[PDB]
Amino acid sequence: GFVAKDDSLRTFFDAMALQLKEPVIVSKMAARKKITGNFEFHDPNALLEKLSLQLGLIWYFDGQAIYIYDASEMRNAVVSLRNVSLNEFNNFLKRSGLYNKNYPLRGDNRKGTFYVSGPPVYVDMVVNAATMMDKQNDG
Amino acid sequence: GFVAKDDSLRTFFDAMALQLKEPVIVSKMAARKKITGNFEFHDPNALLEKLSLQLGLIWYFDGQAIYIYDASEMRNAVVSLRNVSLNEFNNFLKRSGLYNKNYPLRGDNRKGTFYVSGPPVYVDMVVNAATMMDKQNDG
Amino acid sequence: GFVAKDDSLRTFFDAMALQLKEPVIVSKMAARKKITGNFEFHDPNALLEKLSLQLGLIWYFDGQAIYIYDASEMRNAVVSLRNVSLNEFNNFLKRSGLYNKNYPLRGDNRKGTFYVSGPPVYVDMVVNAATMMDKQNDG
Amino acid sequence: GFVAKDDSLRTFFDAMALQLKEPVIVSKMAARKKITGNFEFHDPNALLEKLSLQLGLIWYFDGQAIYIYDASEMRNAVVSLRNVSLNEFNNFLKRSGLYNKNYPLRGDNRKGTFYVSGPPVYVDMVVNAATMMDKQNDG
Repeated sequence: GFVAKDDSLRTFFDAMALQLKEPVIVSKMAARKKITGNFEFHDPNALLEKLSLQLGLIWYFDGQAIYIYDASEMRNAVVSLRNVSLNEFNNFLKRSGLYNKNYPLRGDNRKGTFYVSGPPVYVDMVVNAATMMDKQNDG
Repeated sequence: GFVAKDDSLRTFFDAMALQLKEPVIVSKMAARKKITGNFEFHDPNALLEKLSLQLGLIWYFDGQAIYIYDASEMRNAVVSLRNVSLNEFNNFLKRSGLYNKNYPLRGDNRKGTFYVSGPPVYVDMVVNAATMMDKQNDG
Repeated sequence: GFVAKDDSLRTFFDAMALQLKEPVIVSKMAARKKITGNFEFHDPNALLEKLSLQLGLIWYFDGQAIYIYDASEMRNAVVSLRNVSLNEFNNFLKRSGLYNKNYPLRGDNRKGTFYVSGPPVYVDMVVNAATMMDKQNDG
Repeated sequence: GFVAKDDSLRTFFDAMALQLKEPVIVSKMAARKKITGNFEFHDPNALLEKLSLQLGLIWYFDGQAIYIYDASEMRNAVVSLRNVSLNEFNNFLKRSGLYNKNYPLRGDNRKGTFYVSGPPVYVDMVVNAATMMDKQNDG
């Protein structure tokens, strides 16, 4: 695996990227911080979720690459959904493979809106998809 | 065949291109990465699909040349199909020889749209063809 | 005939042109590539079709000169034919001596269009002729 | 006659012009090519048709001068003939002395058009005459 001794997170996630196929893109904000410890590379994704609790990093795999950001870079959005059922759009993203259970969407079956919270690429994916799906049924 | 010892992918795919008739065009992003290993050239296409799992490369043969890109260069598109049946257009591309089973199109027989995902030339081919076929029946 | 020993295709097709009456015009893209082997000049046209399988060259004789291009220079076009039967225009070109069986036209007797594929001069000849014939019956 | 030993076609046709009354005008494209062989000047016109098969030269005598061009300089045209019968205009040119049996016009008695093919002066003569004759009966 890898023993980090005050090494940058970028160095650390590059060492993790050596065990991965897809590219790993670490934000500048995360790259500036350092990490120390003996980290077994049996499951790089478990390290990513581990540092959500240890350092406060968030990430999203979009199917082609792993984006790693600081949790303070997390984006929030308010998205109305007039022509699509809130449960229907949730299933749509789950069916699409875009939805991420680590960053749940905050809907309300008594209202016509929902909230998006997550890393910048996760938020952009949900919000763009929501726009597409609502306007698609607009007629 | 060819024994790669930290050689660029461009070098590697040029060595594969020596066994091929058509030109092989490797993206700059792929050309910058390197490859190591003993690769038998009994089937260059099997090496191309192999590196979809080993390195994360995608490709498309358009009938005249082989385009090789990084999987992160993969393009996505949202294409409506109002005047052509989704199954009819799928068969059209399969009949045309444009459709590629390695990059399936994502249709839905309960909706009037479908999604395109693949390397930049595969996406452009499907999307341009979709535009042609829909507008063609627009009247 | 001619023994090519790493000679340019232009040199090679010039040696073939010595046995021909009409001029042979080789593209720059083809001229840049080289060729090796003992080539009997008993039938220059058989060498031209041979290199469609060996090197991946395409060509067209327009009645006055032989155009030689790389297969990657091949052009494609989408041509509607509203006022002329698809079989009638096929026969027209066959009757005209413009049609080339090495580069078949892709029609469909259930539709009002057809596709053109071939070297740049073959495509331009079919497409210009198609325009002429359709507009000719437009009234 | 004249024994050509790698002499320009212009030199060669100048030697033929010495046996002719009318001037002989050779294109620059033809003038640049050379010719070798023992050519009897018993019939300069037979040499002109001979080189249509040997070198690929085309020519036209317009009554006042002999124009000699390369066959690749051959022009083609599409000419409609609305107010004159296709056979009537053919006879007109045959009667006029403009028509040349070495470069037949391509008519169709089931259509209202015909095609012109020949050296630049032959094509211009037929096409200008066609314009004259059609517009002449336009009323």
